[PDB]
Amino acid sequence: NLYFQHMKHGRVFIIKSYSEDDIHRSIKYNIWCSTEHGNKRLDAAYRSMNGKGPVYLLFSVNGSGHFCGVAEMKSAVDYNTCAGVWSQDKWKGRFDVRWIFVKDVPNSQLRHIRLENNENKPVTNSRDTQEVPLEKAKQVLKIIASYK
Ligand SMILES: Oc1cnnc(S)n1
Repeated sequence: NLYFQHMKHGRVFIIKSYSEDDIHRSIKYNIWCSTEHGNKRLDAAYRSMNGKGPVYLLFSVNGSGHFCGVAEMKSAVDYNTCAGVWSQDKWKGRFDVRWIFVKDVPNSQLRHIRLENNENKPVTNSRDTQEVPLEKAKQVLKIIASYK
């Protein structure tokens, strides 16, 4: 398949969400927020990249048994922003994103991909902002990119 070849330099992260409504707001406005340490993690991966490659985000609603799409981080993290705009006031902050695929891909299509940096646990077992090794990430993205 013809998706995501020549990723070159890159870093990929798992996004776990407790609110579909947050996902929809994120699609509607190309913005996201994570935890305090989630924000610090993605912030570093974004600032250290210096435009030289894409920071991609893989999205899954918790308990949903699927992934729900793919997006690219498009800015650093802003820590002083309007409170209370997400489902919980515990999401303080904002960075921009750009959604690339909005589609549901069942975990049955992805669970045989494992993260050697997560004690060999499957990709579908990740917590929020679990980083993915570039070579397994490429597998995930291509699986989602082309799922029918
Ligand atoms: O459940 C979550 C997780 N991360 N961000 C937001 S806005 N909601």
